[PDB]
Amino acid sequence: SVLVTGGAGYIGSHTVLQLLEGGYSAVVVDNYDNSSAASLQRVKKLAGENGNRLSFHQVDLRDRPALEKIFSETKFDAVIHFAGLKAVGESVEKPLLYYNNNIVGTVTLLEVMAQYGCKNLVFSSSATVYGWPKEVPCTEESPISATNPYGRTKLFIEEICRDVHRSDSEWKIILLRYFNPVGAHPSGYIGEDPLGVPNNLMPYVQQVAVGRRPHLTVFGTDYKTKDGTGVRDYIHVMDLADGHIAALRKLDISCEVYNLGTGNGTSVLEMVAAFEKASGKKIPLVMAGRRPGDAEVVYASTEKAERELNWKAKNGIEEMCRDLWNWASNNPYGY
Amino acid sequence: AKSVLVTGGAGYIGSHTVLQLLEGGYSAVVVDNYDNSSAASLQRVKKLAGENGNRLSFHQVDLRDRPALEKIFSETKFDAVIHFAGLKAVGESVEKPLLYYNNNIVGTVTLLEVMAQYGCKNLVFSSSATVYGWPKEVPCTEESPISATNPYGRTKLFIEEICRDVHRSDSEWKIILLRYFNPVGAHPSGYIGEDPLGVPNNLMPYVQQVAVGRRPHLTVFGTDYKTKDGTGVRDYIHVMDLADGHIAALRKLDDISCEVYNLGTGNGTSVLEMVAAFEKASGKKIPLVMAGRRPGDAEVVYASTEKAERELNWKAKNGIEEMCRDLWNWASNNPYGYN
Ligand SMILES: NC(=O)c1ccc[n+]([C@@H]2O[C@H](COP(=O)([O-])OP(=O)(O)OC[C@H]3O[C@@H](n4cnc5c(N)ncnc54)[C@H](O)[C@@H]3O)[C@@H](O)[C@H]2O)c1
Ligand SMILES: NC(=O)c1ccc[n+]([C@@H]2O[C@H](COP(=O)([O-])OP(=O)(O)OC[C@H]3O[C@@H](n4cnc5c(N)ncnc54)[C@H](O)[C@@H]3O)[C@@H](O)[C@H]2O)c1
Ligand SMILES: O=c1ccn([C@@H]2O[C@H](COP(=O)(O)OP(=O)(O)O)[C@@H](O)[C@H]2O)c(=O)[nH]1
Ligand SMILES: O=c1ccn([C@@H]2O[C@H](COP(=O)(O)OP(=O)(O)O)[C@@H](O)[C@H]2O)c(=O)[nH]1
Repeated sequence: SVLVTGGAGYIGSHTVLQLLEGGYSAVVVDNYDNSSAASLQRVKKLAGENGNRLSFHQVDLRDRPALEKIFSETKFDAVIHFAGLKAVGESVEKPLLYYNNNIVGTVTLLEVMAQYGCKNLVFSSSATVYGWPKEVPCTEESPISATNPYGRTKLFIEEICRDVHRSDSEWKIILLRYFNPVGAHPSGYIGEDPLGVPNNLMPYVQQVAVGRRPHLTVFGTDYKTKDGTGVRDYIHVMDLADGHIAALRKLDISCEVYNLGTGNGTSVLEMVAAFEKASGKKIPLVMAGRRPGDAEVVYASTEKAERELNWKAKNGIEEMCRDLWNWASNNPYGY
Repeated sequence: AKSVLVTGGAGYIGSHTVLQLLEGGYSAVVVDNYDNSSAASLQRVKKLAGENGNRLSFHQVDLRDRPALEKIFSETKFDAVIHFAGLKAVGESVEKPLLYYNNNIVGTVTLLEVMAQYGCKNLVFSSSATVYGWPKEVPCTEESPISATNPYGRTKLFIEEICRDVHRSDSEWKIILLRYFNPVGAHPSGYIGEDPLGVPNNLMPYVQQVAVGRRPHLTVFGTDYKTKDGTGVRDYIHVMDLADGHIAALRKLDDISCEVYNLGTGNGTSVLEMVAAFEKASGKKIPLVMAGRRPGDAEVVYASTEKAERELNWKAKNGIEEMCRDLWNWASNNPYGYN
């Protein structure tokens, strides 16, 4: 039995499927800022027998009363905290919005959790907490520093979780530092459907592929990388979902960080070419300047996760691209 | 013709600052939730301010109460905001970190948002030497590394970072970040001073309260630091010097974009030294319980003063003796604080 904040969205939807298919119950709260209820309807159907163990509500985490209402009806062995804004670039323009949504929402959540005595937390952290790492790959023990508000909200929240742990050892906390999840369920029945203009690379590429967007703008061509463009560790969202069930087993340790990545670094152009390969479509590119807040090279050391959580990323880039295209092809306009 | 909103204004440092603002021609609205103060402070500031008291209103308002805060901003135009509101005990923060992140950061963000909403983008922020962490540099300069070692310290470091990001997003903003060291003392009239609710957390308000019978001893947090006497060293500054530094800050604001100034004296004093100076001023004995360190306390912390002297044209004028003198003056006539 779990509470999934942000469960209508990209990673949480997929993860809810896995929870259901692992025999878990799940309550979702989401305010549909960057998702819709249609994603969870589908997940309900696709999970088949086990769909009646999913329930979901439109709730903002900053709305303490409505969130308290949730915690009063059901009890949770755990909370998976997906909810928040996630765009580096946006956050530089709109820092207050990021600090508002992410910190106020998280703090509200953590306080409600204490009040109703649920103190097991799995948190969506981000590789962004490594800033511009001087050394790669990025280990869980390497310096944490951020270079933009979004990264800061994740670093600060990690720091808040540490302090709560230190304050009270009833808490069991796992900080999952996701790198760059891409792809879709292999059925193509569910996948990434961001609302408003997209910010992440691959959902922007999928929209270019079906004509919903005219070009991908490439943020930077003068980086110290193989091809001048940014490098990241892209990991299939279905692998990431399975990393959550792993983290839940692990909880039964106090306050632990685990990277979730593949351990390979892929450039932007590489990912585009891998997408063109999987889709047969051509993605027009605009080479522009760097996006304020972006790191250069960032990829995971996956070894702590591999050994501690007994979890590996299985899918490679071609699998990520095939599943993504399969979703996009069969759902060009989303849910 | 200059109007200021003062958060946490009923509190210790805000109280005294508000009075100087009134005395220096400013007008002022205070919002405060009375978590660590009472309205008596501000009643007495009205009296102490004379006719200038007539330019002060105060309202019971939590900064996290957005409707209430927006009300405040829609009823008055503000040329600037001095943000004092917050919880401030290092030790309390370690025990109760959510309370701290909540009150300090939800507080601050909500105000920042309302300020932007109403087009008032001139901020003076109450930061702290605790952003210097357990430092390797002494003296601690505005260019020296920052890093907290406890939740309270983090709220201040984080909020500074938030203000930097707001400045970066939006060049209309003018923010001065004041790193106060350890303010002590009271108005020389002795008619106002520090009065926390419940058990005091700061050194000298605890000491005052021991001196007048209200607490049985001072618990000295660590006698095994690597200092003259093994107790913590800090830069204690007269709250009135501190107050005046805010008039200086408010002036610099009409020049500068997001700018850090230390407010201290640049001398380091031990806990036992401050105890000794207070016994000398008050003529009362302070019983001492020698205990272990307080989670998250620095060893030695004291200020660089060069930047503030140069750029705010501000320097402490009062010494430890005055600090204890005015503290005792306040405490002797007001042993249980305000009524
Ligand atoms: N997607 C990535 O590449 C990536 C990488 C690292 C970390 N993360 C983090 O993982 C989490 C999930 O990201 P995602 O890719 O699934 O994005 P997403 O936007 O699809 O998921 C976030 C969900 O949270 C909801 N939400 C936002 N603010 C809310 C609020 N105040 N109350 C309730 N619900 C709210 C949105 O409606 C959305 O469904 C986020 O915290 C993100 O920062 C994502
Ligand atoms: N006293 C020190 O040594 C010291 C040192 C460095 C920094 N500071 C900072 O200076 C500021 C003033 O400190 P002080 O010594 O006057 O403390 P104080 O406790 O006397 O003043 C703070 C005031 O804020 C009010 N308040 C708290 N949370 C509030 C909220 N959410 N909404 C409205 N009002 C709220 C309290 O009721 C109190 O009146 C604080 O930000 C503190 O962190 C103090
Ligand atoms: O429209 C876009 C979005 C992303 N990127 C690049 O793709 C990588 C991953 O971007 P995304 O925003 O998905 O992830 P992040 O690493 O910022 O979390 C980075 O090098 C970005 O510069 C890009 O060139 N164009
Ligand atoms: O009851 C107390 C309060 C404070 N201190 C010490 O006095 C100094 C000033 O502490 P305070 O909490 O007043 O200010 P801080 O420097 O923590 O902001 C520090 O070395 C504290 O360890 C102490 O020994 N006992």
